[PDB]
Amino acid sequence: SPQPLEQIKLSESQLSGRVGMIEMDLASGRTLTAWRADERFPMMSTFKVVLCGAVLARVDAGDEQLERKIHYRQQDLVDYSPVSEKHLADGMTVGELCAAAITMGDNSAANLLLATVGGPAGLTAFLRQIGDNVTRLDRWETELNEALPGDARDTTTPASMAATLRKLLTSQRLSARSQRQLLQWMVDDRVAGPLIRSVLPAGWFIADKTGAGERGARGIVALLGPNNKAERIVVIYLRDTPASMAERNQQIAGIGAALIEHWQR
Ligand SMILES: OC[C@H]1O[C@H](O[C@H]2[C@H](O)[C@@H](O)[C@H](OCCCCCCC3CCCCC3)O[C@@H]2CO)[C@H](O)[C@@H](O)[C@@H]1O
Repeated sequence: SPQPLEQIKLSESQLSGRVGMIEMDLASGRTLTAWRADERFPMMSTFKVVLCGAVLARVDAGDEQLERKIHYRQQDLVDYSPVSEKHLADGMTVGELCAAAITMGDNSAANLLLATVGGPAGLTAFLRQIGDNVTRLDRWETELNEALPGDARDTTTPASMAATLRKLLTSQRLSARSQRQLLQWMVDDRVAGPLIRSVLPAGWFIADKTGAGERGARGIVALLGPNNKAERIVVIYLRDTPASMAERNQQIAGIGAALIEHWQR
């Protein structure tokens, strides 16, 4: 594979869409690769990591408990609820809801959690509180995945998302246990985690959260690194491309291949 930046460019050429990408050292925040890093892209389900970061903040403050069991109704369910639809009779704990939202892509679990933090407005306020003055959530699942051209709703920028993720995972804004919990949820992703490992060379660490929307919108926020270490944050978003999901997945994997082959930068 070619250099990272050259591969990213080839991806836009082949997809006819915009690609947004940031490669950042997790420990220090050093930005290695930045492409359309200040441009807006729909977050799609990747917003779920920020969501649970807000939940953990409430837990740290004593305003929430991951153990708290929430009982919900069938009418509360939205499209794609693989875990939540199985607990209409017994409910789910707040912690279980975050695990379902992040590791299984459960949309109803996400909406239930979003309510607890003040909805889209409440989460956006949380982002402003941690210094992210760009990212914004305006809608709920699944409407937030609409990805209309020129629509600023439910968007982030590669730079903002990378910085925010780093803040949640390492800045001590969240307690030690909470930072460890958020990290483990990403490590446990069952939607794309296993698939990615199946194609990663031995020795490479992966933790992630993916998303998919309309008009080709696709994205992934992850931790990646050799020697089984979460060395860098890699954020890649795609938008406005008519390409098949397979090819969009292939292009993102291709950018990853370029990083892997040319890691020392
Ligand atoms: O010399 C480097 C490596 O070259 C290949 O590895 C290939 C691998 O066979 C392929 O499956 C993958 O595709 C990409 C797999 C990663 C896809 C997800 C990447 C994510 C990471 C988080 C942010 C978004 C992208 O590319 C690599 C690099 O050429 C060899 O198989 C391996 O023995 C060797 O160590």
